[PDB]
Amino acid sequence: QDAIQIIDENKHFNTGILDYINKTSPADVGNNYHIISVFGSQSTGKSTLLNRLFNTNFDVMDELNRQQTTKGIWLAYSPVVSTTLGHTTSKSNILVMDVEGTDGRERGEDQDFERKAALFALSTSEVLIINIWETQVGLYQGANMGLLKTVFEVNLSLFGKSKLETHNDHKVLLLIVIRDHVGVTPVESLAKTFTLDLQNMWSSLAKPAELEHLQFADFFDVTFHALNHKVLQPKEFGEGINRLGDRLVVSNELFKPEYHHDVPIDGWTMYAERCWEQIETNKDLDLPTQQILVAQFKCDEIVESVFQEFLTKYQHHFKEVDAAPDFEELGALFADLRQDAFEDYDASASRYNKAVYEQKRKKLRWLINDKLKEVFDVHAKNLCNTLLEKFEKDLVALKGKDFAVNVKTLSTKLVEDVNFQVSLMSLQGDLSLDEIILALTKDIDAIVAKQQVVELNSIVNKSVKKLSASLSKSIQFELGDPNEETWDNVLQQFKGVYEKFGGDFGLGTSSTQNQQAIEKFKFKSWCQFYDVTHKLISREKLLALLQDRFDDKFRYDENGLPKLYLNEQDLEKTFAVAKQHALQVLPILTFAKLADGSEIVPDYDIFDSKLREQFLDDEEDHCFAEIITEQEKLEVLAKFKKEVDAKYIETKRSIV
Amino acid sequence: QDAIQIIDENKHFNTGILDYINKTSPADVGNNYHIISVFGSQSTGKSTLLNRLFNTNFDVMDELNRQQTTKGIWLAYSPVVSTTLGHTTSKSNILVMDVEGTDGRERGEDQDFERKAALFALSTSEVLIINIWETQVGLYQGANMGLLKTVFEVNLSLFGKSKLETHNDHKVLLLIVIRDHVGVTPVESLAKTFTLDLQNMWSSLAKPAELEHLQFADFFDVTFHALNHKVLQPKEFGEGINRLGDRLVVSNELFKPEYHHDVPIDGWTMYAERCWEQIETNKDLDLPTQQILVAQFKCDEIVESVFQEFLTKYQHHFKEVDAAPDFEELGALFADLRQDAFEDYDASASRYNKAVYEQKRKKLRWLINDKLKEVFDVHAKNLCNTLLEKFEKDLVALKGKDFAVNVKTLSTKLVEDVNFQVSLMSLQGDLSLDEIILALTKDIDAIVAKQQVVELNSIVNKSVKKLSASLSKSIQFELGDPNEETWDNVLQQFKGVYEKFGGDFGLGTSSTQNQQAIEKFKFKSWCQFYDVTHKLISREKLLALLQDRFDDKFRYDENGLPKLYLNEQDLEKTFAVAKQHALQVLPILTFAKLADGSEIVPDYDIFDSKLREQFLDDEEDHCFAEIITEQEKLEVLAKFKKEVDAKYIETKRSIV
Ligand SMILES: Nc1nc2c(ncn2[C@@H]2O[C@H](COP(=O)(O)OP(=O)(O)NP(=O)(O)O)[C@@H](O)[C@H]2O)c(=O)[nH]1
Ligand SMILES: Nc1nc2c(ncn2[C@@H]2O[C@H](COP(=O)(O)OP(=O)(O)NP(=O)(O)O)[C@@H](O)[C@H]2O)c(=O)[nH]1
Ligand SMILES: [Mg+2]
Ligand SMILES: [Mg+2]
Repeated sequence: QDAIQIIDENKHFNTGILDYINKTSPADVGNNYHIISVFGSQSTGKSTLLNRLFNTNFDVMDELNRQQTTKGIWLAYSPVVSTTLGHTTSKSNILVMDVEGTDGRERGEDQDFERKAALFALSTSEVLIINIWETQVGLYQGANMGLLKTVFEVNLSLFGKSKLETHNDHKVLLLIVIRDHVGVTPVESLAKTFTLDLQNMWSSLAKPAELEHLQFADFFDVTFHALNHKVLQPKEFGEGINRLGDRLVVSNELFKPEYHHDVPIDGWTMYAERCWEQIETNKDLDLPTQQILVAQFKCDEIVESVFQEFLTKYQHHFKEVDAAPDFEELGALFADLRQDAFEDYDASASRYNKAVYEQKRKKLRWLINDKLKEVFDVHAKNLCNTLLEKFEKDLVALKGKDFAVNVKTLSTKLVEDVNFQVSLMSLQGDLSLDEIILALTKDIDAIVAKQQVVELNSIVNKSVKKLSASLSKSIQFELGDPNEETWDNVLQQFKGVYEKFGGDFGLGTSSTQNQQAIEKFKFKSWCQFYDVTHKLISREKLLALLQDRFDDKFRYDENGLPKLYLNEQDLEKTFAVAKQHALQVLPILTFAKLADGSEIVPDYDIFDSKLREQFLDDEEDHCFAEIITEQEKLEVLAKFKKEVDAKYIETKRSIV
Repeated sequence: QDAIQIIDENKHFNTGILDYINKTSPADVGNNYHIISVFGSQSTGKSTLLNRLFNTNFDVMDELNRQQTTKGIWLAYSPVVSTTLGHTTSKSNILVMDVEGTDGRERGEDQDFERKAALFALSTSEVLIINIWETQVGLYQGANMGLLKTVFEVNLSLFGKSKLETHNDHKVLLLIVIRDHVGVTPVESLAKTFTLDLQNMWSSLAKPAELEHLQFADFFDVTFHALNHKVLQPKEFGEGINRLGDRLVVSNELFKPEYHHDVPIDGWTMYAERCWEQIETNKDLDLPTQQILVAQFKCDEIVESVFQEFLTKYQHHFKEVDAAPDFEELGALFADLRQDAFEDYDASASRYNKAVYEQKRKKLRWLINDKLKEVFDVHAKNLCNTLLEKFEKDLVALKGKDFAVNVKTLSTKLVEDVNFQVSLMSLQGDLSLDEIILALTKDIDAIVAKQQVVELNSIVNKSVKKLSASLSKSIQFELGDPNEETWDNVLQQFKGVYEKFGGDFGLGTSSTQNQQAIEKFKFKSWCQFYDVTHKLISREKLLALLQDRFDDKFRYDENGLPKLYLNEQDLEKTFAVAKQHALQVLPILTFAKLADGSEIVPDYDIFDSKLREQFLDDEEDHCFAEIITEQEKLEVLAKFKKEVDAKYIETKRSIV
């Protein structure tokens, strides 16, 4: 017949509870019992009253030292209820829970466990006695109104939902008993106060909106019972209790079915543990206490001040973007700014909790790093764009001079360059270079790519100038001796240097495109080839072509000698030599051919402007090798004679 | 003989205090008085005890309703001190201050004014009575230990410094009187508790480091006096008081000189007001109360959770940089992310204070804007670089085609382009474009500047090709008739087109440099001029120059006829015609001149490589107009005859 702690100081809900309850009462407890408990400030004579109203045996404080006595929560079976008729047994089994008192000492700061044990009780009991001293009544934290708001609050947030399902719910009785009541002030007056206090507490709690409509009466009954001074009025104490004894068993006005959640005790013993789990570790209840709470707000106050003492002192160094930047001047002046602030902050918050102080210092640190990274980022990008120009120039300055072997060194040295120059400002690596260096590389590789296409096309364009050169030249040089083997010693160079285009670049491959450097090149050659022809040999240069050959015999002789004539027989003999010596190369070059009497074709369908501007036409195809149209063709031999026979009989004047 | 409120409820320190004090005591108060005051929880019978120990007339609560009675702070002059000898006058004037009680109701939440009035008292009084009920003793906020820590704390922070200057300081008496003391528990036991409580309170307060060494005893004396129940033990109440009456006047063990800060009352009446100002509005004291404090931490808890429910849900959409970006896909998916979070946060904190809830919602907003601006900034820059390439190409594609009139439209349309394309993502302008658009312009103006120099130099380079052209041509065309007026019809074009260089550009000025486009140009002409000469006319082309003229008579006749000879007289007559018809242009062109027989000079000191590569030499200056050196000069007339007289008598073979 000793009690047990359902829950011990350090929160362990108890196993043998169900067991225990049954081993006390010889009867079978069914849906036949009540659950009653006590709440209040430490040493208000709670255990005392449970021992005296029911007839339990909890421990009470011996009056030698005013100290905490109940620890955790306890449960006992009431043998009998003290009443005016003396001792009385009851119908139902009355199970009583004695809670450790709220407040004072020992646990003076951390109201963790008092918020919790209170709520357990509030949540598990049909009747809750709120045991206050009459003198605490008009008080706030004296009346405990602060640990109340909360419990009732987390109560509603946590179990308020279970309603509207209609029982036989937890309506619960708030049976608020005033202690050491002298009598001067009528309990009815005390009652009006503490209910108003309870009503007030109610409009105050935070309420999930489904229940924003819910009132305190909906969840809760209140009633009051005053006791006289136990020490100075011992008789009128005992009678006051008795009177309360009668209240709950005799009158039977106190327990009602609304509070009994209506299932057998094993049910309750499980329902408690469930509520206990949900309670023991709640978020809403999980709270650091004041010192901390208040050291948070205090340090946040100091930050905004020290930081606003930082801002407009930076609106001043940096409202103007520095004209003459130095990265040692900057980085150092950064440190200084941030030094100033720390000490000032530290001269105001090294008082408070270290951890909070510390946490709120790092908050300050990074508030200012971020205002410094704006500035640093500006000059970081200015430096880069500048440095990047040089570099681009640098690449251009070198002009095909072993590209990739110069991409390596210069690009390397630039990245290195910034990573040194900037890091002088990174405040100890506080400010990062990672994203800058990254954005550099990207801008680097952007350049080479665009300068690579320029070195790629310059290489082609200057490969088509040591080709239109030795090409358009050995067109003529061979032509001082019209041969079977003209084109034999012409394409055997037109293709002796046509091939050595690829592999010589030195740049960096763009390998498929390194490959496509050629199919512009070869298309271009196959287009200058035709352009040399249609320019080197046309109507005009054609009419001329006669005398070029015509006159190295028609008027010179033997060993480079001007031809000395004899009879009209040595004059009328070296004239028909010319009537063919005017026509004897043309068969080699009427439509330009090879050495095998077959037509020359272009590698591409060209005159078509749909293949044209991939590299920058009549009926059949204004033929490729058609140097001269069939009509301008003999518009040369409509003037073969006009001037050549103007020289045979027209210079027959001499022999005269 | 009524009291006055030195300070009223709403903090107004009182003017007529000094006045008042003197009008009570008929004697002159000098350094002859004490200042005594009371502190404690509401309705602990404080005013009652001041009325009874001194013999004042403060108001007391009528016992009908338990409510607040003292408002603000009051001061009265004690007529006499109740003692065991009855009523007793004292030597010094005893001035008593009655404070409104701490806690409960009315002002239930805001402990602003109770922190303050307490401190005033703590700071201004030689003796402070801490009036607690015996039952509050082992309590915490019951014993008021919470408003204590603070006051003592802000006390030390605010006046602790004034020490070490050695007086006659404010040591102050903590005269702590226990009320309704039944007797069961020995006051000496109660005393040990509440001093330990006071000592504890002391190690707890935040202490500026100069005073980190300071103890509670250094600043403070404590002593205790218990009173019996006033209502139930009226006699033993009165005797208890008396006993205390004796304590302070008779025994005279209670006031001591250490507490009296030792200056005339007018001094005190000023010293109070000073302390009052410093107190009335203190930062350290300025505190919002719990509800708020606790709604701050609660919402911060929710942020980190809703935000960490945001982060790694973004580590997931954006760990990969999107391959196929769409700015409507993005901006919308941004909104969504931020929508999710708000509602979740709002489903957890719409409970708490709006303002805090609201403030901590904007904190959440911008926490996520900043994680979204990273992403947005990436795609913002990708889009730009791309768009910028096209643009650069675009500029190149146009090639001198009315530059500035095309800078206008394209640049305009690009800026517009991004400002539309990006703004689709700016979440309602939440994310700013200001810095992007700015960085665009800079990159735009960087391009034109670099492409302007390319159009500037291409213009020059292609202005020096319609010059080396019609120039190097009308060198010869004139030369088919060597004249007095050769150079008259040569520079009158060499300078007929030399001038029309500037004003035709169309680009955009770079006006001083638009001007400097020319001084490359004119230096280049003054360098191709010499290069045409030293190439068009040199040792080789020279040897040749003879026959060019030599053969249009030495062998042709009259009307383009090959010269029919007669006697050796018509053969030995048109030979000396050539001995000068080989030399008759040279006087026009030995050193190349004008029409006035004076030397031609270059506009610049040229062969010098120190003026050279601003645009890309013997003894005197390897003379400018020195087409041929004095030695190669007649190395032409060491071969004038070698071949020309090889044709006069060498082709005397014919007439044979
Ligand atoms: N003046 C007075 N004293 C009382 C009254 N009731 C009990 N006491 C005494 O006050 C002390 C309180 O002991 P107890 O009843 O154990 O207090 P409690 O509420 O259990 N506090 P806790 O368990 O939190 O430590 C006891 O010594 C008891 O004798 C009362 O109504 N008036
Ligand atoms: N039981 C008890 N009652 C007391 C005692 N002293 C005074 N009272 C009664 O308690 C009530 C307190 O009134 P008062 O003395 O004005 O209280 P107070 O400390 O001025 N509070 P406040 O001024 O803050 O409103 C009075 O009605 C008085 O009769 C005491 O020692 N024990
Ligand atoms: Mg107990
Ligand atoms: Mg009062």
